[PDB]
Amino acid sequence: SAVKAARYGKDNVRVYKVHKDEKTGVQTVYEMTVCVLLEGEIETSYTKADNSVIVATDSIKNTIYITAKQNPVTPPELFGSILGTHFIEKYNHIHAAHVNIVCHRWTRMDIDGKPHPHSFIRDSEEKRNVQVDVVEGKGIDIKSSLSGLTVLKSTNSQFWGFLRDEYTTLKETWDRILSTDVDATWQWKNFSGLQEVRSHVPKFDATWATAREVTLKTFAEDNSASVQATMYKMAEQILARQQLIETVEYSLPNKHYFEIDLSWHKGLQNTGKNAEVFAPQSDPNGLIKCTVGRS
Amino acid sequence: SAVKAARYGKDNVRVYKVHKDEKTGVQTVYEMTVCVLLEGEIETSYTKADNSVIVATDSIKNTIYITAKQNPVTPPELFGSILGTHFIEKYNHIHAAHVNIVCHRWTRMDIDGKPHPHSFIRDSEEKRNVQVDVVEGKGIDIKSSLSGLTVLKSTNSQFWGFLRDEYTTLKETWDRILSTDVDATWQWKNFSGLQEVRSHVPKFDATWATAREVTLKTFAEDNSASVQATMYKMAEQILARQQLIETVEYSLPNKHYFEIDLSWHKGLQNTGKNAEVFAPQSDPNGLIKCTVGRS
Amino acid sequence: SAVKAARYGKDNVRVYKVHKDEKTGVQTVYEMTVCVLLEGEIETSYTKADNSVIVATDSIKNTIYITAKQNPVTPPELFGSILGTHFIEKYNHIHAAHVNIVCHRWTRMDIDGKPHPHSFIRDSEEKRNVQVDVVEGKGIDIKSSLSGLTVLKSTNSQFWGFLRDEYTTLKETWDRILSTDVDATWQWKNFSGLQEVRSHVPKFDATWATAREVTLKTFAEDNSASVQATMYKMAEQILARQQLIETVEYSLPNKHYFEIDLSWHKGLQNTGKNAEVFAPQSDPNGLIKCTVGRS
Amino acid sequence: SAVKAARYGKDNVRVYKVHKDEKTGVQTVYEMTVCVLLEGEIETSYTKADNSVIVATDSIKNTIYITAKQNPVTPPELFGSILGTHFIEKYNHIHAAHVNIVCHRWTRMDIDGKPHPHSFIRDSEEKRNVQVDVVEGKGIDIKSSLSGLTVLKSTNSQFWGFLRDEYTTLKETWDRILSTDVDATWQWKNFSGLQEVRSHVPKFDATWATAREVTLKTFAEDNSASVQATMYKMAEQILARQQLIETVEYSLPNKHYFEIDLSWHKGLQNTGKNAEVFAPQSDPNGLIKCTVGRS
Ligand SMILES: O=C1NC(=O)NC(C(=O)O)N1
Ligand SMILES: O=C1NC(=O)NC(C(=O)O)N1
Ligand SMILES: O=C1NC(=O)NC(C(=O)O)N1
Ligand SMILES: O=C1NC(=O)NC(C(=O)O)N1
Repeated sequence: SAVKAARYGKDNVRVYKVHKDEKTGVQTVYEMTVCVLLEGEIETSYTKADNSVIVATDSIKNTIYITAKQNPVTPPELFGSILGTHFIEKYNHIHAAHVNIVCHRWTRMDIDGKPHPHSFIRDSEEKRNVQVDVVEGKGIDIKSSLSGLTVLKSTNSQFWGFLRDEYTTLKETWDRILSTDVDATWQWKNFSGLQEVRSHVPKFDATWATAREVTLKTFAEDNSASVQATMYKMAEQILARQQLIETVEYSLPNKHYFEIDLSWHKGLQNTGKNAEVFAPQSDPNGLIKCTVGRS
Repeated sequence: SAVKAARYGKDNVRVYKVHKDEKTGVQTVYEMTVCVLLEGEIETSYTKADNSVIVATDSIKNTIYITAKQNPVTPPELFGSILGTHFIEKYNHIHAAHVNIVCHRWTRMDIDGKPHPHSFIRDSEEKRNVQVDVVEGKGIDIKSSLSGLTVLKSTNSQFWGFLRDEYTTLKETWDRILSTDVDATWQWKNFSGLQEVRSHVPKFDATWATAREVTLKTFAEDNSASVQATMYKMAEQILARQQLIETVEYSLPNKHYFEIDLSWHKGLQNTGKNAEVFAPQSDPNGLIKCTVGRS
Repeated sequence: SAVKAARYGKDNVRVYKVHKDEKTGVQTVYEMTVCVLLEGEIETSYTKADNSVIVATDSIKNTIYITAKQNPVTPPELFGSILGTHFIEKYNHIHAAHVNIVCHRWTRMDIDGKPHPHSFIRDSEEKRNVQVDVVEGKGIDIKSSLSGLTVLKSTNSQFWGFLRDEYTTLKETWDRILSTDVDATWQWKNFSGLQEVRSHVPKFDATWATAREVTLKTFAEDNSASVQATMYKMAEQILARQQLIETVEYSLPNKHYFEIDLSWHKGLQNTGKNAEVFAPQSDPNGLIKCTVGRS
Repeated sequence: SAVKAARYGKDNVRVYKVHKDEKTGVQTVYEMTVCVLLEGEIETSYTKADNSVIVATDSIKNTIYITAKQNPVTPPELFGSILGTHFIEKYNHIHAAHVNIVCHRWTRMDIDGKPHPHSFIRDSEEKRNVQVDVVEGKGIDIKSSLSGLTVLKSTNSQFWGFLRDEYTTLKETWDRILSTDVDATWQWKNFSGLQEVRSHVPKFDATWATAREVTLKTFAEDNSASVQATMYKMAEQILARQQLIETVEYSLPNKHYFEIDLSWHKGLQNTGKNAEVFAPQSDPNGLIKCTVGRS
């Protein structure tokens, strides 16, 4: 037997950083959860009990805090690239670092119509994430994403004209509720190294904002023919707006809300045009994915 | 042996209702999770296998959907009072109904700076709840609450002057991070029945809004001496603003964010006035409660 | 406004303790999650910012670890009584301590048909809990429980003869699946103090074992007429077997498994006597409770 | 823009099946959660709103129940292969089916030392899973796994001799607690089709049992030099025992239990050889992976 692949590191490292503007007294907080996994010439730690090649996972944890102390933690694409580059430069035998960062929302509170200098609210569980793979001699590959964005539209979703055979009971519809949790990922062109990532810093937050805006507007305005059709429209637009993105991937559940026939009770009408009360279904759910790239 | 107490019913009943304004085309959605438990002359179902006295839990589920079809579901205090009153009036042997409702946020989306007519976003996991106990001959007792409101302030929290003895290691501080998930409950004066609850309908949403506003403003502006002191200030204010509330209860965790001493590494300064990077602690957490009433 | 009630302390304190038999080399581990909340003459910490009366929650955390180091942590009823008594004896102004302990399973592994001396497995998420309220001048009240015991029987559950009216659609049945998560609590006679709790030490583990055994056997062997009827039989038996218990409370969900009519597809028969494939329902669920005491 | 990849289907489909032996009266239950995603010539559903090529996700849900009614659901490797093969044979334009099955434990109860004919207990949250990819013209690739197996050993784990540099604070140790949740996956040789999968049916349950047994025994008996070294020993053994497995992958967290220095309190000794009480850490955690194949 032989080691075909191996990676190891520290997961679930929670990190908070505050920035204090001495001029204005305004404070800004950042909170993330980080995972770093390393690869390299470490097979002997598995096969021969040779710990000499192992940077202890505790040390990886320390390195993340030290790196956050000495560098900006935003945009996360930059922080992740700095953190991953550190390992491959510092340790001769480590050849790849895989950094995953989940950014948690701490949105400044507005009190009396004015932004508060040091108070924040967690407005939803939506995350902004990055995955950064730093591989010696192969540059830096960054996948940015938003996830946990839960939306619902109560009309302007249709689903008819699908294949009907002996396994089909679903009735065609011209008006249904559509609700989903959006997971959208945009993969950047490969970067040659940290200098190149730094040169594009401003594009990261701007592209995240565009991705979010396009997702929301398209969902709200599309008279959806299917989840498939609506998600493709979102992906098309993001690619058109940022040339440095190579592909856009969406993964969307179709969280069903079923009509409830109440006609058995005093002829109450609650279906079709008269539907008012519905039963949200926790499971099962449709799951629709697609990856869109350039012609 | 004897039955000392018994209640039974249906939990986790998810309900969605849409309201469609034919004039404007604007749609508004409501989504809740409801639990109804009944009490009454039902002991024989437990002791003698006498199902004749049991309204099946499946029937309770049906009743919730039928009630939501025929009545307004907002404010939840009213819907809960209607639903609980139904059981005690309909069934001679049922003498109390306990209704708990959790309201989920579906906030209208703004697209291009304008409110969309039928698209919504789940902005955070904060809930608005009610507990309504309808007891034959004893009126309607309603406890309203908000929960899952997660906030953080990065300065203007202190904690010094506490008791120090041989179990104490905590250092006094004049500047710490304070973060908590707010659970606040306001208990209304007992109502004589549905007519009285209807007469106060407008106060329910208004009191929820006030409770939320006071909580946020007080948290943001108080130079907190302890969690105890800050929560009492919130409760005082809510009682002063709504005479029909008898008591206000707060339950607040103190979610710790620890300094990280990095001085072992090249003398890096990250404590006290130089603290920038902190380690959020998932557990343990302080838990502070209080119930405030009128003198 | 005035403080009507107040309690505060530390929650989610995870504690592990190992016992090492030097003779045999056998090691035994215990892992729990503890919460301690105190009450007493502490109102001024809320109303006047007087921290002098506050034992910091950090100190409560320290006390739990110190107490576990100096005393046995099993049975949890004893540990909880020792921990709660400590606070009311140590601090003159603290008059009640409320201790909740959740015990996690670490079951010794059997390797090659022999018990291993120091290796353990978490066999299910079932917990053994205690709630201990130590109140100055009023002794020690202990509620012991098991929770998270999930079972299913595939036949020998019936439900017919219930009330039928215009809200009823449920068909009577003489053969259904019954599945539930058992939460069972037995409340002990009030104890005068620690000496009395110590005198009954052996009864705690034995009563937990009996409660579990009776629950499982009754569930398995009863040709259930309803969840109500089956749970009463369990409670009756536990009360008959331990005179020092005053009441037994059960809270049971009825987790539904629905038949699936497949007759639309090539006349497939999957209902009634031919039912083989069912759809487990995540929600809603029945919730049935009862508290049984002595005549 | 173009569609680079696309797959869609139904997730979280809960399925229960009971087998009733008419001879013995013994009943056996199976409960799983299934996900099926399809790929094929479906791009136009995304790009042109052409639903004619879409088998609705609701129909996929129906197909799973119909398939479970007509075929054995165990071993899951067989059921998954049958289910995936159905889609590629039935629909000319569907060229790959991806089936993921999570099997939930329902272990027969022993009542009075005898196995009960129709009562079951969920003994832990450990799962047995399969991932089956059926691709037209490329056979059937099956990855089998166990996950959620949580274990702890209180001694006989060491960690010393690792790399020490300016980022290192971890002290070397010759005696620490090791606790992890085991995720182990064995990938079978590619099968040419359903006939070949059927020919190896008996090997599936046997290989799962061996994988579990080897994992537990190795964890219990290895005087572990690191998580890396111990996991490699497990993987080596599984490969040696089943020739039809090509690779074995393990992913193990290192869930830390920290010593608590109590010497500040009356010189209490709770570290090193005197450590009895430890603080389990919820996060961060080490995460160690490896994939082992044949020389
Ligand atoms: O493939 C599908 N796409 C959708 O938008 N809806 C469904 C459905 O099953 O309802 N299925
Ligand atoms: O009782 C307490 N109140 C607080 O506000 N903080 C603490 C603490 O332990 O930090 N304890
Ligand atoms: O009260 C009830 N008891 C039961 O055992 N079953 C039901 C039911 O609704 O199925 N309801
Ligand atoms: O790589 C590592 N392997 C281990 O077994 N332990 C550690 C550790 O950080 O404790 N790190």
